[PDB]
Amino acid sequence: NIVRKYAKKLIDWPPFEYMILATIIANCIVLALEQHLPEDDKTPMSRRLEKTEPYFIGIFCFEAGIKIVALGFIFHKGSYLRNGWNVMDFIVVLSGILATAGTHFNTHVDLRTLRAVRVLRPLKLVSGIPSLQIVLKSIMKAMVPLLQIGLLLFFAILMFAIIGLEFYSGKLHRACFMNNSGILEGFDPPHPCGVQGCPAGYECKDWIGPNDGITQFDNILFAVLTVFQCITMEGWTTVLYNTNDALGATWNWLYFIPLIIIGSFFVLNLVLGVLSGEFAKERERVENRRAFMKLRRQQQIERELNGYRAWIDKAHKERLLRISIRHMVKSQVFYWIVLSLVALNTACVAIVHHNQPQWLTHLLYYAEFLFLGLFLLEMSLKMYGMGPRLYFHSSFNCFDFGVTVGSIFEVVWAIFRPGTSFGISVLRALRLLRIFKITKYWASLRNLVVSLMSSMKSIISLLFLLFLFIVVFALLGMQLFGGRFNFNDGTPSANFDTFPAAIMTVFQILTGEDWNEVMYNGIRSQGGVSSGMWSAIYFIVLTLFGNYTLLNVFLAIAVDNLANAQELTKDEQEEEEAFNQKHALRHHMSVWEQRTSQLRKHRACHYIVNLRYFEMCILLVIAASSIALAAEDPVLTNSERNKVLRYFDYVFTGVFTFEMVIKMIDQGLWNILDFVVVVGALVAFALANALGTNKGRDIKTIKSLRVLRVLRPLKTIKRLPKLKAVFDCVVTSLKNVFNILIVYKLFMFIFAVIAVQLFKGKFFYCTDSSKDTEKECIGNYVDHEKNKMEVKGREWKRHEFHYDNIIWALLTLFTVSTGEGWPQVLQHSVDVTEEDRGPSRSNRMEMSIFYVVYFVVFPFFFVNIFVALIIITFQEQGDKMMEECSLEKNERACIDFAISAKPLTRYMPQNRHTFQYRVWHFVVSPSFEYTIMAMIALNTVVLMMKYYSAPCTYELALKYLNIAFTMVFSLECVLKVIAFGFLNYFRDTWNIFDFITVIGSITEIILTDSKLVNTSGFNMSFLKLFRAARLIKLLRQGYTIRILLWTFVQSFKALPYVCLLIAMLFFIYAIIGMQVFGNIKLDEESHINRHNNFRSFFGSLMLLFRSATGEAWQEIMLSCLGEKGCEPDTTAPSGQNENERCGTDLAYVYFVSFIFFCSFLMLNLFVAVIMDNFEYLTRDSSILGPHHLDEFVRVWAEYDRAACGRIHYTEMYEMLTLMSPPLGLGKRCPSKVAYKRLVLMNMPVAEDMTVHFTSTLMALIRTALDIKIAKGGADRQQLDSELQKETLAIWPHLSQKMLDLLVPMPKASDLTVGKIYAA
Ligand SMILES: CC(C)CCC[C@@H](C)[C@H]1CC[C@H]2[C@@H]3CC=C4C[C@@H](OC(=O)CCC(=O)O)CC[C@]4(C)[C@H]3CC[C@]12C
Ligand SMILES: CC(C)CCC[C@@H](C)[C@H]1CC[C@H]2[C@@H]3CC=C4C[C@@H](OC(=O)CCC(=O)O)CC[C@]4(C)[C@H]3CC[C@]12C
Ligand SMILES: CC(C)CCC[C@@H](C)[C@H]1CC[C@H]2[C@@H]3CC=C4C[C@@H](OC(=O)CCC(=O)O)CC[C@]4(C)[C@H]3CC[C@]12C
Ligand SMILES: CC(C)CCC[C@@H](C)[C@H]1CC[C@H]2[C@@H]3CC=C4C[C@@H](OC(=O)CCC(=O)O)CC[C@]4(C)[C@H]3CC[C@]12C
Ligand SMILES: CC(C)CCC[C@@H](C)[C@H]1CC[C@H]2[C@@H]3CC=C4C[C@@H](OC(=O)CCC(=O)O)CC[C@]4(C)[C@H]3CC[C@]12C
Ligand SMILES: CC(C)CCC[C@@H](C)[C@H]1CC[C@H]2[C@@H]3CC=C4C[C@@H](OC(=O)CCC(=O)O)CC[C@]4(C)[C@H]3CC[C@]12C
Ligand SMILES: CC(C)CCC[C@@H](C)[C@H]1CC[C@H]2[C@@H]3CC=C4C[C@@H](OC(=O)CCC(=O)O)CC[C@]4(C)[C@H]3CC[C@]12C
Ligand SMILES: CC(C)CCC[C@@H](C)[C@H]1CC[C@H]2[C@@H]3CC=C4C[C@@H](OC(=O)CCC(=O)O)CC[C@]4(C)[C@H]3CC[C@]12C
Ligand SMILES: CC(C)CCC[C@@H](C)[C@H]1CC[C@H]2[C@@H]3CC=C4C[C@@H](OC(=O)CCC(=O)O)CC[C@]4(C)[C@H]3CC[C@]12C
Ligand SMILES: CC1(C)O[C@@H]2[C@@H](CO[C@@]3(COS(N)(=O)=O)OC(C)(C)O[C@@H]23)O1
Ligand SMILES: CCCCCCCCCCCCCCCC
Ligand SMILES: CCCCCCCCCCCCCCCC
Ligand SMILES: CCCCCCCCCCCCCCCC
Ligand SMILES: [Ca+2]
Repeated sequence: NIVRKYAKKLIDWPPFEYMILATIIANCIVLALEQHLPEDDKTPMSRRLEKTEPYFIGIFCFEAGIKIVALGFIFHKGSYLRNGWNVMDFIVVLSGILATAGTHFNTHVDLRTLRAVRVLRPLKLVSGIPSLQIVLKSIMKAMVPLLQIGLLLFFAILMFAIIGLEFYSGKLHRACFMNNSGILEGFDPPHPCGVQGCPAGYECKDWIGPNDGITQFDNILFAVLTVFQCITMEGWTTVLYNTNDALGATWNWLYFIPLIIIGSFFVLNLVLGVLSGEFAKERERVENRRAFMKLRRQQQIERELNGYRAWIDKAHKERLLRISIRHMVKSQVFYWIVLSLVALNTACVAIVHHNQPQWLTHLLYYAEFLFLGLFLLEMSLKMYGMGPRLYFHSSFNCFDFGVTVGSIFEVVWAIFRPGTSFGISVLRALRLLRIFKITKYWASLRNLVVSLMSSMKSIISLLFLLFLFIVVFALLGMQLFGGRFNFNDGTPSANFDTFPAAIMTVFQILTGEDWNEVMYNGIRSQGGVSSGMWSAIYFIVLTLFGNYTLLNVFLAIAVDNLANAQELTKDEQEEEEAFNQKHALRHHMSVWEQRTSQLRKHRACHYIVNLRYFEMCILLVIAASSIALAAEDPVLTNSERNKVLRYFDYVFTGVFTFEMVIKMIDQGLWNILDFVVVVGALVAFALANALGTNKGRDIKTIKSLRVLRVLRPLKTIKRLPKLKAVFDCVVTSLKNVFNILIVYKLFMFIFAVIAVQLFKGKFFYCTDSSKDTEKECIGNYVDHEKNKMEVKGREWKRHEFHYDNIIWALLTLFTVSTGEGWPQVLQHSVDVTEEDRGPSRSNRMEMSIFYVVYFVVFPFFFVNIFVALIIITFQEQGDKMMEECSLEKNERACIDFAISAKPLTRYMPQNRHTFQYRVWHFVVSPSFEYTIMAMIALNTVVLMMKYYSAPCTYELALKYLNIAFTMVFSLECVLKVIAFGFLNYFRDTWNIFDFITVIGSITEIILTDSKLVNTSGFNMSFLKLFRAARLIKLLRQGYTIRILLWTFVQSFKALPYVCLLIAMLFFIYAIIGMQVFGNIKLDEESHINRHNNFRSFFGSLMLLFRSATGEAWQEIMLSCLGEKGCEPDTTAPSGQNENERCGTDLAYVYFVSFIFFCSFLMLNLFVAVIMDNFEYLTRDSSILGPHHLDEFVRVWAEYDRAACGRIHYTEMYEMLTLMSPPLGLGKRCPSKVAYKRLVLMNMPVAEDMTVHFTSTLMALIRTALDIKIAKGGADRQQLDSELQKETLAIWPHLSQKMLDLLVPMPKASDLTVGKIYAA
């Protein structure tokens, strides 16, 4: 079976690989055409197609046959299966052979599980095109570092699930149903019970869980799914509200806020940091520097070539008029005429709206033709007037020709199909980007476009892989859930029946927004909270490996193509401003640039205002005034508190004016903020004290000039010199991303204009689904669908987020960008028919293309462009210390913790008595520590084995297992105190943690039993935490999770003001919200509920956090708008029927801005952390950081136990000849290579020919990193003098005892431990 003379290996060749490539495309089309019907039903077309599967199976088994006979199978090394892709090729064809062997046995096996392998057939495209595999491998290569955030993530999910199991395990099963015996009612958002009982006339009956039983903490598997849902931030507030109802709203915020902060924000920070480190380390590989230099050289060629092409300045009608054309048609007044007339074109097509006055329709009708013809003329004048042959040589010239032909297309197609007019003539607004040519920002952007246009075969071949995996997951979802979504309510819009509706729900699940509800449908599809929950695993493996592989793809693209355009533009100013300006006669280098370059290298009276207690005693008043803002009651206008705080308002404005006046005295004429606040306070006080009446509706005047008070916290920014510095960092980041913010705004405007042309006037609907016009939608109608059959009135409405004016298009596209509620906008956009006609379900299903090209551009591409610009260009915060430690920088400087790490164990009993070497022995030499890690790994299981409604003995089984594990752990505790000593035990920061946990568990076991009455107004539940903290003991045996956590928490401790700006943002907006929307009448039908309201400071803080985490903020914005009801206020006799205006239309500004500020101020806090640890995140095995450097302590303590000496020299080559080679020799290099390393290390001697600890430490450090070392002689000592000067320059706190130790001064006369075996 090794028969040579194959003759089939020559058939694996040019043509029979381009036929397999076509059979696969045909097969993918066939799998696309299929439609899945609910119960054994089949469309005629699907029966038609089911008669092609044998053809494809035949061709694929033929491929297996020819490849197998022309190669080996397994035993041959280069055989068939030894390829990685051929094994899955073979599995797919195997299942093709098997699944078509059903009729023979009538499928008595009842597989229902083998044609689901067919969905892997699209991946055979990757197998057939290696140009796609070598992109896929690169992508999968960038995600290997992530498999420690995942373990960090799954730990957090587990740690918060255990806790959930303790606290909400069975407490979500009673709901408040209307008494109404027989027909129980309940709410539409069901209201749970607890000791918090039913409100008015409802009774507390049984209930399956919240989402038909799916969103509860019953098992551990139900808790690690609810908590995974909350971490993805989808519907985490519904869970928070359920547990608030079911238990009481006082402690639940402690579980769900740190679950979102730790699990959802901190994990984004880790993932961004890890990926950015990986991108810095991957841009410098040789095969990537090579392909970048190939781009920089070609940019040099073109840059000089255009300058040379400027030297072509040559000075009957073939030359008589065609000389003046090309003159004028390139003059600087012509560019400006064209660019000031395209700016009229894009203002003409941006004023179209719905119901535009009938004169505008005709005026703009003439305008399209006028401008189109004018651009035809001033395009031909470039083509017939300068030459078609050399016409396509400018990029935007090709682009303008394309837009002109497209506009001609649009005119014709509007003529022959009136209606849809998607109007590609706003694309000419792209020419406005040419305006940048007149600024200094042209290079930064032309280089970006050059770096994008070069790397386009690798962006397309990468979007194509995203598309293949979406197709595979769409077909898999069709298999699992195809036609099973026909519920008795009606099939949802997020189907899996047909292909265009499976693609657009896999797209939701990737963009991860409302994957919640799709998963609930896909669970009740296959059963319920029952046999059906095994399919919560398609929506987890697609909302994880999608929310993360799509930020590693779109961040790789945007960091690569933007670090390229930053290094391309650093080599213009480094030539045109540093080469010619010299030969024709650091320096603000960001953190990323530094790191990647390092990798590639491998009146008189008042002036006594100043009292040391004036600029610090006004700060206290600012703080007290800010806090007093928080305690206003928004609703009870004339309560006790509001009067007390009004007197405080007098006090505070008095202080602020008495200091503003003296400041203006000493300063004459950030302070404008002080001025505005004091002027507003004075004006409000004056015109409220004076009359208050006799001016039209001027209660709101004082109410609105008291919103200016919220600026009082802002006054601190100038006072605190470091808060001011962080604020300025935020502003300079905003200025960095401002040439791209404008390109973003321009592209978003173009999409908004297109969306207005496409959906204007079409977002209307009658409240009665049968009528579909404003003429018909009048009267009353019986509503059966509420299942109450009640007579309502027909109203003709718009949808709330429509696209009938460019302002409304911009707002409802911003809503799509933030992600919230875009599935509903897509649902409205497909169900669209004609102007002023009502919807028709899943009509015009192609308007979903607009909503994927949108996502590929704005939420995926530009947002990652912004993250990458802020990462790449981030300046070190404080660097004004002699050019940033000119000679010893991050890795050099920080590796000098040799001033530390002197100590060693010092824990051995050193008594050799009994217990001294008995217990402290037993403890060491694992036969005890392994057995105790086993008890940790089993106590982690008895915490996962809680569940609700257990049999009985299982419950006691758990109690006694807990007792046994607590007994073993308390034996841990008092078996190391007496083995390590009382003082030594409480000093390792993990022993005290274990002690706290064992004490907590012991007291829990005591308290839950008798001999202490469980009264005196105190609750014992929190002690369960001490039992669930034992799972943290699994983290101790980490050291790769622990290093990340320590590294990223340290850099949170070094930015105490970056997360004070976010607290101040939240404070300012919470106070504004309380003032403005504080007295909206709560309505459970709206989103100003009893849960979600601005009624209190902490309620508004929760509302703002809910919105920041992107949780239906759009509907809070809509339910805060004008004309809403109002609270009774129970303190006034007037304004009962009136002041039915207690909303406001500033909600749009209030929520569109916060979402832009909180999403920006968080980005900074992310980058400010990432760039803090950029040395850890770009650490490498080649390049030393402290990561390798602590191994030296281990090898020292074990192999030497020197204690400042006690080495002589044997320990040296007893050290270096074994341990890993970032420090030098290593095991495989005990040769003359080691000899020539040692001859570079030279350092003095001691009593027994010995040396010091840290002297050797610097010896290894400098001999590896090359930190100021010569080849010998007094040369190395003068270099050492330089090094000593540098060390004193960094650290003055080193005494000459320790300093001389670090600069051991090996004079030439004094022989070394290095020049002993050398000579
Ligand atoms: C220079 C370019 C890029 C921007 C120019 C701005 C316009 C595109 C914006 C500015 C304000 C907008 C207007 C703001 C308010 C309205 C009223 C509103 O129409 C109605 O009141 C409906 C009933 C009616 O037409 O009488 C929506 C269209 C319109 C004119 C908007 C159309 C688009 C306008 C003119
Ligand atoms: C949380 C505190 C310690 C932060 C620092 C600010 C405090 C020094 C002061 C500044 C203004 C003070 C407030 C000014 C006025 C009032 C009204 C005063 O009267 C009532 O509300 C009594 C109502 C009742 O009897 O129930 C109660 C304290 C309170 C809220 C004060 C609480 C303490 C505040 C916030
Ligand atoms: C400004 C930069 C980002 C250029 C990229 C934008 C355009 C290339 C995109 C924006 C939205 C897209 C459009 C949005 C949705 C549709 C509707 C879809 O259905 C139709 O309108 C045609 C059939 C019909 O409805 O009669 C056809 C593709 C089209 C025009 C899309 C084609 C590509 C468009 C114009
Ligand atoms: C019985 C199990 C299935 C219940 C749940 C606990 C597990 C997650 C246990 C099973 C065995 C345990 C492991 C047994 C031995 C080791 C080796 C050791 O791993 C190290 O990182 C060692 C130090 C190093 O080499 O850096 C200590 C942790 C670990 C992985 C243990 C971690 C916890 C594990 C994986
Ligand atoms: C890595 C390994 C060790 C996973 C850990 C296994 C156990 C710690 C977990 C995983 C599966 C869990 C089980 C999944 C489902 C069920 C069925 C369910 O029991 C019922 O019949 C409940 C009925 C009801 O609640 O009305 C809840 C307990 C139990 C056995 C769970 C108990 C805890 C189990 C065994
Ligand atoms: C070593 C630690 C970390 C885990 C040990 C797990 C198993 C060895 C044991 C411990 C408790 C046992 C459970 C204790 C009680 C019950 C209830 C029992 O059902 C009854 O109602 C009991 C009827 C009877 O026997 O009288 C069925 C077995 C079961 C689930 C046992 C199954 C086996 C379990 C899980
Ligand atoms: C019971 C199942 C369902 C989950 C149990 C909890 C896991 C999330 C925990 C238990 C043990 C933990 C592991 C214990 C030890 C290690 C080895 C450790 O690896 C290293 O640090 C590499 C060695 C080195 O470089 O020092 C860190 C990850 C890991 C797998 C830990 C990851 C998190 C684990 C798997
Ligand atoms: C559920 C998760 C998110 C919380 C777990 C707590 C961690 C944030 C903290 C708690 C205790 C910390 C540990 C406490 C002490 C040390 C020793 C310390 O060691 C070093 O400085 C480096 C090694 C050396 O040079 O000796 C810093 C890492 C480590 C393991 C810390 C790592 C980060 C830990 C695990
Ligand atoms: C990244 C972090 C460390 C920066 C600083 C914190 C901020 C992100 C802010 C914004 C959201 C704030 C939280 C928003 C919501 C709440 C609930 C709020 O709840 C209550 O006081 C009562 C219960 C209820 O909310 O109904 C208490 C403040 C708190 C935790 C806030 C604490 C401070 C937070 C986390
Ligand atoms: C680490 C980093 C930034 O991401 C990798 C890898 C090599 O370059 C990538 C970047 O994507 S692209 N098409 O803009 O070149 O291109 C591919 C080949 C897709 O892989 C990309 O660089
Ligand atoms: C040796 C190079 C190839 C590495 C092994 C094959 C990888 C590709 C096959 C598996 C792809 C994922 C299949 C599961 C569904 C997404
Ligand atoms: C030679 C062209 C000069 C262009 C100057 C402005 C460029 C602005 C950045 C363009 C980014 C395009 C991204 C489009 C969406 C994928
Ligand atoms: C990623 C690109 C594909 C996007 C798929 C969704 C749009 C599908 C457009 C064609 C819709 C045809 C509907 C036929 C009847 C269901
Ligand atoms: Ca959401």
